[PDB]
Amino acid sequence: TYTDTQLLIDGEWVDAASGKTIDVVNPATGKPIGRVAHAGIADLDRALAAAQSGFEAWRKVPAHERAATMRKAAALVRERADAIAQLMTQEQGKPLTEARVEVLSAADIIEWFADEGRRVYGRIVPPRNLGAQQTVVKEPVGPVAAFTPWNFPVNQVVRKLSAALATGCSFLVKAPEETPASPAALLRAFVDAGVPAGVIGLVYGDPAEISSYLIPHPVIRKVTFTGSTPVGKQLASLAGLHMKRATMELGGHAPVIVAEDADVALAVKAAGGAKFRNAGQVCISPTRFLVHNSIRDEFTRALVKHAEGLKVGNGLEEGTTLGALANPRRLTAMASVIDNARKVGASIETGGERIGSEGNFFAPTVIANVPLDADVFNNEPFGPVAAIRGFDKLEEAIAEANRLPFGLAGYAFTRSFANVHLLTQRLEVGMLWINQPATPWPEMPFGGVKDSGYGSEGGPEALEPYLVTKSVTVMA
Amino acid sequence: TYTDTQLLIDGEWVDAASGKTIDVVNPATGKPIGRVAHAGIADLDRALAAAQSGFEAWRKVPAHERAATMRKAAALVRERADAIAQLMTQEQGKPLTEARVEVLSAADIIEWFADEGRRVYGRIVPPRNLGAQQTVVKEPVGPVAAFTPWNFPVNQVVRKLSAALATGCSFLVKAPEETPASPAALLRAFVDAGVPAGVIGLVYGDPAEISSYLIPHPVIRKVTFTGSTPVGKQLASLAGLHMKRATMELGGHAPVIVAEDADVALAVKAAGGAKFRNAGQVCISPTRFLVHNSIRDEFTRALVKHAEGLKVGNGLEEGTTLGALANPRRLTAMASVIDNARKVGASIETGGERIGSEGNFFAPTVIANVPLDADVFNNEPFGPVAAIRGFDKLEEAIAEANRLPFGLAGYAFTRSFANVHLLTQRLEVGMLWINQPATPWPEMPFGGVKDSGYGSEGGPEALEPYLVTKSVTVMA
Amino acid sequence: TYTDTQLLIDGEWVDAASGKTIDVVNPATGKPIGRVAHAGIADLDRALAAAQSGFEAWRKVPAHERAATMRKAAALVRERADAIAQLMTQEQGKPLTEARVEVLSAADIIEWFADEGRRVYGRIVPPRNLGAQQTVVKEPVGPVAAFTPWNFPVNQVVRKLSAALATGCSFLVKAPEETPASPAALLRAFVDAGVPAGVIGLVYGDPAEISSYLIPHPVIRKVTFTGSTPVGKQLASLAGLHMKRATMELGGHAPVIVAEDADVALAVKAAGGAKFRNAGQVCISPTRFLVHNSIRDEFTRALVKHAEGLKVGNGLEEGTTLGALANPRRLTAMASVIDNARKVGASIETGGERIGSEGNFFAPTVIANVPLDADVFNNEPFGPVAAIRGFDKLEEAIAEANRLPFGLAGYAFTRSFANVHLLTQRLEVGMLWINQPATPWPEMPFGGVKDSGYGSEGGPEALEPYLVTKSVTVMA
Amino acid sequence: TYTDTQLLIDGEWVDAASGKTIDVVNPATGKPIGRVAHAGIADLDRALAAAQSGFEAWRKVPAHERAATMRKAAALVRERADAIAQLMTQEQGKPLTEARVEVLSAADIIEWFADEGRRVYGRIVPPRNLGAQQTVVKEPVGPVAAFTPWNFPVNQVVRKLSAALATGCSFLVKAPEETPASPAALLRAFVDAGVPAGVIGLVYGDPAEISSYLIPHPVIRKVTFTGSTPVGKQLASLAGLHMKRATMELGGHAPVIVAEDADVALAVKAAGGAKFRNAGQVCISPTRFLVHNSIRDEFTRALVKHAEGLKVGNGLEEGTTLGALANPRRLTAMASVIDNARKVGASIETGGERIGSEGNFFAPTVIANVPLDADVFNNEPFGPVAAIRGFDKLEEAIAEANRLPFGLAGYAFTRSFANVHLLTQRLEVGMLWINQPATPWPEMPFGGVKDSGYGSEGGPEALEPYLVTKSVTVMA
Ligand SMILES: NC(=O)c1ccc[n+]([C@@H]2O[C@H](COP(=O)([O-])OP(=O)(O)OC[C@H]3O[C@@H](n4cnc5c(N)ncnc54)[C@H](O)[C@@H]3O)[C@@H](O)[C@H]2O)c1
Ligand SMILES: NC(=O)c1ccc[n+]([C@@H]2O[C@H](COP(=O)([O-])OP(=O)(O)OC[C@H]3O[C@@H](n4cnc5c(N)ncnc54)[C@H](O)[C@@H]3O)[C@@H](O)[C@H]2O)c1
Ligand SMILES: NC(=O)c1ccc[n+]([C@@H]2O[C@H](COP(=O)([O-])OP(=O)(O)OC[C@H]3O[C@@H](n4cnc5c(N)ncnc54)[C@H](O)[C@@H]3O)[C@@H](O)[C@H]2O)c1
Repeated sequence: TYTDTQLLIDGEWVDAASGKTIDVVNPATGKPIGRVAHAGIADLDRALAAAQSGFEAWRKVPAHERAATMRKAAALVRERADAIAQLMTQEQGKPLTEARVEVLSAADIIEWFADEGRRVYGRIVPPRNLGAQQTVVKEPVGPVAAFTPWNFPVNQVVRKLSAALATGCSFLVKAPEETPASPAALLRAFVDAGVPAGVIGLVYGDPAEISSYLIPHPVIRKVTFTGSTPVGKQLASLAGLHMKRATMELGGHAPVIVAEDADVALAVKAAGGAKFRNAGQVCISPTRFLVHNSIRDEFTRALVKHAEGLKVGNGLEEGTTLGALANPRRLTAMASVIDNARKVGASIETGGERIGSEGNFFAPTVIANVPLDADVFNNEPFGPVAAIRGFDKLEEAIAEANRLPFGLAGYAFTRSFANVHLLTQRLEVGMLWINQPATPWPEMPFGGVKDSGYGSEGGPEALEPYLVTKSVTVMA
Repeated sequence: TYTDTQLLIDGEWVDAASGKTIDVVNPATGKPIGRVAHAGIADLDRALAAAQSGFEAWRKVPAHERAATMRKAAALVRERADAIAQLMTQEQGKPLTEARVEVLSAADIIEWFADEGRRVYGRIVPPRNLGAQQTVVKEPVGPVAAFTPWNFPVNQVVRKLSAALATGCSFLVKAPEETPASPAALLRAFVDAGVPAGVIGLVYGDPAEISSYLIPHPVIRKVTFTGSTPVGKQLASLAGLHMKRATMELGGHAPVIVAEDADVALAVKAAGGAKFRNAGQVCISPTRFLVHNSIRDEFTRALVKHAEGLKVGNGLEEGTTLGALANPRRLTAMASVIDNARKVGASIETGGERIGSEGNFFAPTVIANVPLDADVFNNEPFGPVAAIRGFDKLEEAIAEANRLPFGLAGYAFTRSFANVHLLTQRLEVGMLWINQPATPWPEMPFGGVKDSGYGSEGGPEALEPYLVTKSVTVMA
Repeated sequence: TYTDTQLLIDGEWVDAASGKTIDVVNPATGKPIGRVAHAGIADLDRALAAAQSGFEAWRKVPAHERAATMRKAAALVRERADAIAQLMTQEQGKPLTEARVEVLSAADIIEWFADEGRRVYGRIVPPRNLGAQQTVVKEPVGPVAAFTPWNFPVNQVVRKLSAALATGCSFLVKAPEETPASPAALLRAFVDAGVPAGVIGLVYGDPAEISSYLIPHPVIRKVTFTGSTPVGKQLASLAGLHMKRATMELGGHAPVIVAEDADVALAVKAAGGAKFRNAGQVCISPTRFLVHNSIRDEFTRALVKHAEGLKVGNGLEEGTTLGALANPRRLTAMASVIDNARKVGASIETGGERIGSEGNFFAPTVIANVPLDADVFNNEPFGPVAAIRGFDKLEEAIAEANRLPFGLAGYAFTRSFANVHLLTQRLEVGMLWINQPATPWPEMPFGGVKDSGYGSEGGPEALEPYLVTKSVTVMA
Repeated sequence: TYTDTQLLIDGEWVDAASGKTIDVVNPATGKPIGRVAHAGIADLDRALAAAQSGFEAWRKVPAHERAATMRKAAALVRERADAIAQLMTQEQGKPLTEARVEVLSAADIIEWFADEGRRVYGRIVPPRNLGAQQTVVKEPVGPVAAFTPWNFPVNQVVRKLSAALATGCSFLVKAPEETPASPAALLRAFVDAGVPAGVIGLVYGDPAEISSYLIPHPVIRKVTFTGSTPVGKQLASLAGLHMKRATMELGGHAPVIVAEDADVALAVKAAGGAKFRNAGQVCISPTRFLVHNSIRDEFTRALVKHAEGLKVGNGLEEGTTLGALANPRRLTAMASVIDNARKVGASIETGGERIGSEGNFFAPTVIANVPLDADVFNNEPFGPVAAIRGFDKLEEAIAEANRLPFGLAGYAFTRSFANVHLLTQRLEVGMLWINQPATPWPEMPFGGVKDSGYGSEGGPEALEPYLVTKSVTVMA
């Protein structure tokens, strides 16, 4: 079973006024599975009016009641994990097992943020005149416009949504048209748990028309976007033209520094498993594997065997560990990346081709002998491709790791305290994981530097983009 | 005695490569008093190269050394405050007494920030696996491009500068061409204190050309602007287009709520004093006086008396209490404001005219019976004009206070806990002062919401726009 | 139904090795209702060995798993609220309605602390040498010995227990022999939710023998006591002799300052309702009512009518709003207080006598015209007695409020911001509530100054007594 | 040149009312060099009355003024450091170079704490009812009684003093009778800087009589002791009996773990240097050297060489690197320690004897082959003796490090992240230094666990024992 998806406006699942829809396809087969409403300006207007009202209601609900309502929604998400996972796999491609992991980690996210909303603390400042009380109070910024991508349909919504609700803002999101049902189910849990009419809204349609209307509108006080660097720059540019608060999680290009002293088997297992997660369609996916020359050959061979062990297929079939890529553009993007690697003299150690003629299946691929000018070492591939290059000195791996304008995630494998410390200071990334894969828990900051954007989506720092800070000084 | 001004590039005071200069005029006379170097692109390229290596040097100086160096700069600023104040008064117009208070408080600000840099703390998070250490590390974002205006030539540079230096960033500021000598004496204190070559740079010239070149440049990792709403929109847009971190301190339109239970004498002395500070040329200048009908007329007469007691004249005369406006565009703007007020049926209770035919002298002015559609009640006057309206109910005054897209400062006068609490929760401002004038100590956040911008320039919060936050997890 | 109570040692409900028990009485009738095991030194030894083991296990369980186990126990407490309330009312005396409130607020407490255990943050300090990492880590102190009283049998356990478990300490408590079943049910929820063997223990017996053995024993690293000031001083003295960490919540003697501008009806309702809560057997119960002379007579008369409206009786019978006092000593203590008031010239405005000849029923009592040397104005009465005295100047009410060595809770009623501010600065109390009764939520600090003891039992400060702080500096 | 010492009471240097004095002797010669006033009860009563009104004055001085005054004191301490150091060396014995470093670092400590007092922040908590403001306010606890020992006559006073003054407390210290002039010059700097009359007081006499009188006295709200474990037990017991807040910094017995992968030359230079600092008369002096068997013998020989290179002599000679021990009871104690070591079969590798027959000179000593039952491996030697033992496995060394009831400082030498992480989580100490000697900067917490005491004397945590925390909730 796969369901058609509607807009959520003012507590009501509704069609667009025009009645227009967009078709949704299963990327494992290319076959239509359902449809989603395509919003016009008139539905956005109704959504903006409701977000204004929702904001006025939700800001007045004490943090401990907001928190309990969020926790109920999380319990519902958790109760419905199987059904939501099933929707997600059909629209997006990832294996059922990975979809369930994402839905459960959404529940965990909502819960931590629920509790953090109760710890949005002001402060009292020792005063220069004891007749006066000097305070700093924190309040919600106002209605949020959010724009989220298809690669983790639920999780890319839930951090933003959980942050907005915990601070007491209202929230209007344009979820992905290619993966609409799983996020709509996430929103439905919040409605079912008691979040009032107007506090949350959900639209789909033409992304550029929606973001062009929403971002400049006087109801919206904060914009949040997760996506590509080039669309991020257009949106941050418009947000600045209209003096809106904005945060952005954009491309990454994660380096992986496997040092001379690394546990090599651990590196292959950790960084290899993390590469093929969601078929590499992850903003923090390990991409540029910088491997000390003493162990490069051993690493490369073991990474190749890891890729060869993956079972490619429809994400509903058990045994599947690597599903369809999410859409046909991702297939074309992979061929372009592979063609360019071969042209510039790199070696395809395994994979490198489409599998079959139906759906978006690409083989897990490992590329070695990669020169610095290959597309795979410069543009974010966002697909099931690891690129390996050797180095002799740790300092040259670190310079390579910082060479690109991306800087989101970084990985390393090493045993010495001095190398940890050096990597910690020197690597230009938002997030660094050593001797393990990415474990991006809600309590941990999650955000970029440079072209990867700005603003955190974890920790207490995740509430700051949704808050205004007010200095209040009262003389008795 | 007034001094020509040069660029500060790589530890040296230098002319522009071209030899071009711009004339500086005394706004009390219209007469040339000196000139400032006019940078072109070649000078900016040298400033940027120096800023890069400066960032690389300064980020390695431990915090406690950076603090001690900053405190040395502060002590020199304190000692030279009267000679710096004489420069400021000549180029900008404010009375000497105000200029001294500005410069002495610059020293106070440097000291607080020097100490704050020793408290940029990371976090250790209780881990999900006890075999890993999860930390949150803070580090300087990089070279900063700062753009500052003429109203507080020193003070608008000093918080930005101190924040940059306390975090380990390097700093390149374009200070105002019409008030260049006093900001250059501020940077000189720092050079004399031992801030190394390239860590600070100062340039002057064509604002648009410089900002268009600096903001997109790869060296600049962060932008900070203080000035008008419409210019900040243009710059935050450019900054968005090149994915640069940006803070913005923009227009205000500060309401004053004088409640039924207010002490009227206090309200006039506090808010009337604050209105005519630097001739209203202040982003936090009280502008819209909303006075409870029971005391509207009594307040209006007392504010009229306050304004008629100011002594208008050259700021170098020590008894001068209202100097010349900073520049001729400010006279033009006061004429338009008063003209519209008269045309919409408001009453000019005092002032309303230029004084003399030389310099930029405008009389301190009070406007009563002001309709909500008057320019003075919608656009930021930025000059020595107060606008008075009545109200019956506190909640009508709060709604008027929140009508405008501006939201920087607010003031109120009241004695009940209930009113204090209400004004605290409901007024859409970044800073609220109750029963006293503005006291923006460095330890207190200072920043806007809505069209007034974003980012704070006081408190620990002042450092965050200059920091990047990095999640580090290391499995042992 | 009322059940006999056993010791909890190493995951097992067990009898004492001697087989000794103590009888439990219903204070509403004087009739035996059950019994509780009476521990000897040999059972304590087995308890201390298990706490050592429990500490070694529980310290290794990640904060997010500890947190989920605590939340389950809270859900169980909440599921069993009726059954636990019933036990409590029979052993302790309070009305069923109030017992249910306490059990539910216990669940709320456990939950907030569960979440706070995940936010025991270390920090990273900017280093004096960048080659070195300077960190501050937080770890559990070790096994706790706790000693809790009969007045809120569950709540006096739950803050201490929740704090210890959230930090990762083990916990051994000696609960009250006169009210053992309700706390034992609280502990049983934690066993049922999965807290491992040894992490929690529960003993009863002779309090002085237990605290004399536990406090000096090398397994115990932290002592916590809630009780009387004189027993607190003996226990803190012994804890210091053995260099143990100790916190103490001791007597209060709460002032209530009803100022000239008070809402009088609000004062009677808030402070009057709070006085007769748990029949005044509360460490923060409003006791010394300092009332401005203009409204003293009106206040006194309305407080008298509030007391006269209470329905005294068995706590299981519906309609009951004031139950039996908890034990016969409390009845004797009340007569002594009333006899002394009459002897020193005060007036008994209502109540003042035992009701009936069975059980521990005392009438709700209001005393006026109280001189400063009455026992009720010096010793903590801990019973259903309010004592009223007038004042003319707010400064003399404040001096009276600070006259005694107690300082736990304080109350006031006033409308002006200046009075709030003055009271906030000047009143020597741990907790001050204005214009409302006590709402001691888990997120709020709860602790004394002076003879009322030290250490907080709310907020993040509640974890600090259960934590050690370790500076770690590692040179690369 | 050495100066007799007086009491500091109410802004005046005075004799005891009685005229009694105590002789002060130079420990390098046994010869009188001056005398110190010997307070009786009447002097203490005047000190306490002054401390009370001092507390009332100082708590009203805004933080920023208190800071500026403290910084002035710091500057005077810096300027006078060499004259203060000459006093210290004569009365206490340490080399002049060490005495200068102690006094210069006292100035650094005052400065950090002065700034920290401006950051004693309260909290605003998100309320359960939006009509109330819930705040957490911090305020000084009250007059402090401080008791300090002879080992760092200045430095043991300065953190306590600075913490007291930064929070708004008044401070009355009993400094050591055997080293009285240098602490009195520290208090003089503060008097000269403008700390008002009564805010500080200094007394000398009979330690027991003074502590027995001060600790129970109603004026004293807080006690702080640094000294021996057995004396601190006696004082923390007395403090408990009168319900006074207490902090305690007591004995240490610092392990040094030299791991298999350690740099031996670094370990000897860092830990060997630290052992013979102030002749081992330091609560954090490395004592139990636990060295991996592969390098035990090499470490032992190198430490022997380090010790034989010290230059023993009068501390006034600038080339002296090990001075006389502070007092004759310290010789007696070194003789007992060495004697027991010999009797239990340990080997004296170097030193082991008194040098000369005048003064308190004891040779730098290294003991190897030390059994676990030797006095030197159980009791704090507090003198110039290192005790060496081997180990095979890191976890046996950790268990030995944790065997003793002491837990102040620890040291280790190792290069692997795994070992660093393990030592961090498992070593029962308050401070751990890895690959370097002790660097206890004021910004870092400094305090023990178990028998070494409680309370921190660095970091923000240093202020908490001098603060009370007050929950304030005000319903509007
Ligand atoms: N950071 C991330 O997690 C993330 C997510 C999705 C895609 N991407 C990057 O971009 C590529 C995405 O490919 P794509 O084919 O989806 O192309 P795209 O660049 O057109 O899409 C980027 C995202 O922005 C949205 N979008 C596009 N134009 C928009 C507008 N004008 N207003 C609002 N939203 C708009 C899309 O719905 C999509 O989710 C990937 O290869 C990857 O490198 C990154
Ligand atoms: N504290 C403040 O926030 C502040 C300060 C000065 C002016 N203003 C506002 O601006 C109004 C008009 O000011 P004005 O007469 O200086 O005119 P303006 O708006 O042309 O200039 C405003 C400021 O921005 C700068 N600026 C202008 N264009 C720029 C560009 N392209 N790049 C970089 N910097 C640029 C100027 O150097 C000046 O300091 C004032 O009346 C007031 O409302 C606000
Ligand atoms: N930094 C420290 O923590 C520190 C400092 C000095 C001594 N000690 C320990 O104490 C041992 C012996 O020291 P000692 O020879 O000075 O003998 P001691 O134990 O008699 O004195 C220790 C300190 O406590 C003080 N003191 C003693 N009785 C007191 C009382 N009743 N009230 C108040 N203060 C009192 C002394 O003035 C002295 O400063 C040392 O060898 C060492 O183990 C520790």
